[PDB]
Amino acid sequence: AVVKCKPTSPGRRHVVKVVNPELHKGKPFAPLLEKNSKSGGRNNNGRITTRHIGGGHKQAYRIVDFKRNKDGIPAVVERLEYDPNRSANIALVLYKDGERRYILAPKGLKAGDQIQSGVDAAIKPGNTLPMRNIPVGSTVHNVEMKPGKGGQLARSAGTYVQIVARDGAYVTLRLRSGEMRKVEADCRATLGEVGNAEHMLRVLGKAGAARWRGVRPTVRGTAMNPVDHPHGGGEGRNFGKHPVTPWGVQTKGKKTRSNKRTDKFIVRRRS
RNA sequence: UAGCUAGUAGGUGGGGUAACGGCUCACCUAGGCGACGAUCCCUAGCUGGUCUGAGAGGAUGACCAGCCACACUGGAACUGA
RNA sequence: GCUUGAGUCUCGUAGAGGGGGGUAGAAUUCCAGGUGUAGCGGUGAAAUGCGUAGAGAUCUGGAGGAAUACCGGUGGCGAAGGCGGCCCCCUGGACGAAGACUGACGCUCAGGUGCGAAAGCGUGGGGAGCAAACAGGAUUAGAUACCCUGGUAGUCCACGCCGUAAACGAUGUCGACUUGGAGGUUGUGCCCUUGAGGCGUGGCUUCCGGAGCUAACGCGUUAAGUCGACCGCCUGGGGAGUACGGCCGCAAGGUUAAAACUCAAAUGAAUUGACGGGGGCCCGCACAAGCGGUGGAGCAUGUGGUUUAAUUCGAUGCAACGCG
RNA sequence: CGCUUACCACUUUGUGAUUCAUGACUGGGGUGAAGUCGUAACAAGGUAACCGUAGGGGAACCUGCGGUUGGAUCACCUCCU
RNA sequence: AGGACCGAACCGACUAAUGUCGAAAAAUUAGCGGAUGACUUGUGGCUGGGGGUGAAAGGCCAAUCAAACCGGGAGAUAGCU
RNA sequence: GCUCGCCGGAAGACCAAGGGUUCCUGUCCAACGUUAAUCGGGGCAGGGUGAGUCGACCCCUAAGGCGAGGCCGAAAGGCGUAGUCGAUGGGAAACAGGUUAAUAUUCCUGUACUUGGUGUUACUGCGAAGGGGGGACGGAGAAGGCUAUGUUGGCCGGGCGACGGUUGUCCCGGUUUAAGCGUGUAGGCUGGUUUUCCAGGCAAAUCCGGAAAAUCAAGGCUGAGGCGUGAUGACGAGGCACUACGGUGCUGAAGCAACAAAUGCCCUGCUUCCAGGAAAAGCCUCUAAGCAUCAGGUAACAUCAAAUCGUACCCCAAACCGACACAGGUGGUCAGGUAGAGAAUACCAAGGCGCUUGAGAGAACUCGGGUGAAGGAACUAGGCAAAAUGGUGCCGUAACUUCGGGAGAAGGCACGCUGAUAUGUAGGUGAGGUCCCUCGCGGAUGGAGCUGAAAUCAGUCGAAGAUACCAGCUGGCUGCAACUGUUUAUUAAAAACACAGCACUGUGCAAACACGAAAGUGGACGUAUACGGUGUGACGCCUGCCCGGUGCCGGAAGGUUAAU
RNA sequence: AAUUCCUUGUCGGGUAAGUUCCGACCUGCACGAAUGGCGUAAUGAUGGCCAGGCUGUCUCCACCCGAGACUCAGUGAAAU
RNA sequence: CUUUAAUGUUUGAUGUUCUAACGUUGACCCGUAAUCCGGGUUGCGGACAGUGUCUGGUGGGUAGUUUGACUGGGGCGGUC
RNA sequence: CGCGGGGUGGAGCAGCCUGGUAGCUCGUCGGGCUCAUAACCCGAAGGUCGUCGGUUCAAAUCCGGCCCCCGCAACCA
RNA sequence: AGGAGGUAAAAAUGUUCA
Repeated sequence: AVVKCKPTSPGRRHVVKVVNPELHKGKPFAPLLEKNSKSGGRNNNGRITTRHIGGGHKQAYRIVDFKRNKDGIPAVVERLEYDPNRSANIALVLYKDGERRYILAPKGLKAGDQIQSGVDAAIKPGNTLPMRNIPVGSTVHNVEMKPGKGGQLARSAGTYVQIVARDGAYVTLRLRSGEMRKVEADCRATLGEVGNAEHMLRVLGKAGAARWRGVRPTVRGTAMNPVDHPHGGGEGRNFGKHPVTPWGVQTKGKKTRSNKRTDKFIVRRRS
């Protein structure tokens, strides 16, 4: 649901919490947890490559099965857990032979529903099967790119890809950006949109809300001296320069897509 | 102008006034008034009557007289039937 | 106590009454593929725009959202707003038939409570078509309009909020009584259904009109007719349905509701005309059908204007200008 | 008698309510000599008007949505026995 | 529940005086701010000189910063003292 | 040695870090100490640090480092797999008392305990760098049960006292006791058990997971503390006894009860919210390749072993860091009495100190403070500074508002002590007696004792009852920024930065972007409800006109046009 | 006006007296709509103004208590 | 000469297809208990992408530097 | 510097590839349409076709060569 | 009689009294 907090204190006034009481309030499933040390946006050289990242609360990586290669084995969803690594929810699904795994939670999924993988599965939210078996025009998610790589597209909350058309081995996909990209037909895909579609409407309210989220303070360009940023300088809010990045690269209108090897799959660019 | 009152609604004992009485205290009860208009504000002395109008009413309350109220302003009290 | 008031029970009747859940078809837009070529699109004309990067046209297939062609009817249901492809499920009210039953339980109603077109707002989805604002193209004296190309909010959905409308037959609700004809819609009874039926008894409604009423227009058995019961509202026009305060509302505002001042009209109906890019019929060198000319040239002449000591005055759309 | 206890008016202090005048300036309105730009309603008012509402605009108004009539005109050309 | 309130430890450092060859190469004294959080802190790591880091002052990087320090070019150059 | 004064959530008592003999004794006074100095953190000599249980080493990992081959790079070198190091983290085991000039959970007495080796006896299947469980974990808040500790009483010992009283409801002192073992409690967690079967656990599996039946309802696990034992032991006030006069020797009563009660423990709990909360080994358990008259494993018992290094002293400071015997800084543990909400504060206990120049004087002037006639901001750049307000309970409280606030708004009343209500109430805790019981640390019942608010009335004392320390000045108008927060360490704390929110724009994953010659990493084990950049900066009403210049996006026909 | 030069603009309020302050007028040297405009409860060791209280801030200082200053004894600098 | 039509031919290009170069930050196996890496099957791309040499353009991201003198001080103007 | 391109009423600009025609609009005079104004509808001054030499029956055009604007790339006294 | 398909681009103001 959408909880709108009461302004009993400034900074709590605008906060909008999103509760999902179907979530498992207990502890996570131990056999699928591994350490996830934070980086701080620093590479091997130690230099901070990406800024505004670091600090925040400690979390643990939950191994989510994106591959979904359990062909011919039914599975029943036990419960819905909270995965801090995503923007969506994950479900601890149990197989008939006793194997437990974590899969991305689709929209219409409850604690106790039946799913399965392979080209046998009926078109029902949760089931995975190659796109050469999936009806043209249906709504899917967690789409693979290389037949067996794992699943790349549509992985955020309430995000889905719509299988537009099929030309032999190629499948036209209207992505979330409004960009149509062709993909090999032997790629696995999962039916149904990703759940927790209300993750977007959540507001943070507090400045420190983003601080434990992981984000650090971002300083604007016109608040620094010229040696630090191309905008900088000034004796009182002067700009007179064309909007750039901290490295002279033009921003606010400048396509920097330099691929050329993947242009062969793009039908329509983002519009 | 929609809730108003807290000796305020009542009873009991004492007291007190020429006399009944919260008139006034002590104690107990928690009600009393209120849309058939309380409280709040503004306004004005009431009437017998008068001017007018066919009646019904409207306006008004100077002159005479009856009743109430005041005595520069506010409070208290005496004398005396 | 009774029963003609009112209500309940049994069997049925018709239906866009309402709520929720699935689904179908045509059309429109977008997309993938094949085919194929200089226009397409649009208009009063035209252009922006779309297109030789190959659209539009055409065929096959897919995805979506909204509304439900014909049946459809001044036909039906509902208190009103309003509501229709199809089916399921839950549910409301009215109506008819034959009897019984309670025995005035009735009607209205300031306050109060609820619903309540569209527009709008909040939260989150959806977003084809359409479409404020806006960009562009025409047009125009200007066009921040009518017109054309696109297009955001909105239009749709779920939960709350708003509570306004020419929310209007501009006609409150209830009951009694009061000549009829022409249709629609829906029960029931009797008779030979002896043939697309005939005669009555009820609910709903449309049209034309008598008595009567009304200022008139017209209403007229569903009344503005004749009476009785309850409630609301009005007191010349503007100021003003605005100000101040309260109350409700997130906001936009809504509701309740003045004074000063100012004017002597404001307003309705109907009547005689005139006008109209209203209409019908008819008429004239009005047009159309042709001929001969004016305007350009010189001249004769009139007039305005200019000039002048004065260049008399009058006429000065058609109806002044070879006129006095 | 004095002292004193209680009641006690005038009066002082802090904070509310309501109401009467005044107040630089300002919104809108009414009245008033034949101003100015546009021409908005009145016929079908040359985009029918108007009611509600949202948005826009020097100004009347313009625009969408829905609703009402307190809006007009339905005569002439191609097919059929 | 709270980047919630008051207020020690703790962290910070707004005002004034003192001090200024000081007790101290920014402290003391009396008061101040935060004080369940974007908090504070110990121990151990990582990022480096035209580079690091920076809730961004051109602040900080060992009492040194508009480009650290150590050594080397180098006895730089100095029309100046 | 006797008074006196200060700290007492430190100026006390102990560890780590860091120092490095500063520790103890004798002796010495030149230098050192801001003075003298027979004194000393100074000079000289000698003595002193004792561990299977403490820590480190050790076993195992984190951040991160190195890194066989490898990949990459002019060389150096960088990155990195397997591995291997790396604590501030996880993992076995001891407490009390005595004792020295100086050391002690280390030595001595008493009483235990843990992990391995060897051997014997009785049984039995054991066995990997492999699998599973466990280890193993977040913030906040509330409640209950105890303990450390404290107070009172009883009891025991002593005294009855240099100025009035004091054999009494009197006064001072003490009333201390662990680890281990047994019990298994308050309370908390989970349904056990048996059989069959399986695409799961890189192979196997009886261990884990899963799917069906049966039987019965409890069993198992965890667990502070209490009570017994440890302990007719130690310790113990005070006597008894000789003194190098410092202390040693000897002996030795009570040693219980009641209440209050932690921030300690149960709690690595329970509830709730969300930002969703290390890894590995030790331990337990099932097996593979194999190994079985073996070997090993479980259990009992005997014996042996448990090494090496540190250990002194300082540790909120004259011993560390500040050049100093420096008014500065320095993590963690314990933390009593009275009043009080409290770790504030005030005065004290334990304990430690009087800060290493003093003696006189009492001037101006300076610093740190006390008080003030009348006035009350007239001072001044400005109410700077001082002054004043200051507590609990109750009453009462506006404009405005995001309806939470504003607000402790402002402004008022009562506060001490004594007695009564009541030989201390409400409340709290709670033995004995009694009853029952699946019998224990049980449940009800029962109520002595102990402890103890607050409220009301009456009386009384002073000028003043929150009397000290402690402890808001308030109200009105307004600019800026929303608010918490951050910053110029050492002249600027703000209106500057950040901020949640909003918008544009980039990015389809070998993503954009960034560090890097490169590989490779970060972005992200994320994937458009995501991530980067830039601007603005809650929230409300909004956000107009201009595409010429510049950048950017898109379309290339044409002109010009590099290398070739 | 954190912006207005001319200027202490002009009017009204506050004071006996107001170059500051508060409410307006527009003559905007040279505001202006995300280098955001305009409002805004709360918050602020913030800027400006006022009133009450309060006081040695001041009128105008006075006295007193301590640490120095002064004298004696020991030690014994520095800038120049 | 202008303008056009068919063929051959000369080049620049474009379109499509193919697999062997090359790519592979897809799956599977081995080296090996090892997500680096190498090799082997296979799939998808595919003469692209990427890299070297030359070259046009862009470029304050970065670097080295210039930025006159006289002057009744300097700056402005003016002058040489 | 050498390949291009472009010059014509008082300003804006087709005829230029096709040699035979100096035009299309708004501004200043009037005139028509109205009841009058406005709007609208039309005719009307005026350009050495940059100048100059010259192939042709005839020149803005195709041709030449030079002054003069604007477009990138060229320039080491 | 009973019912259908198709049919009009542009043209504003009126200086006031009587």
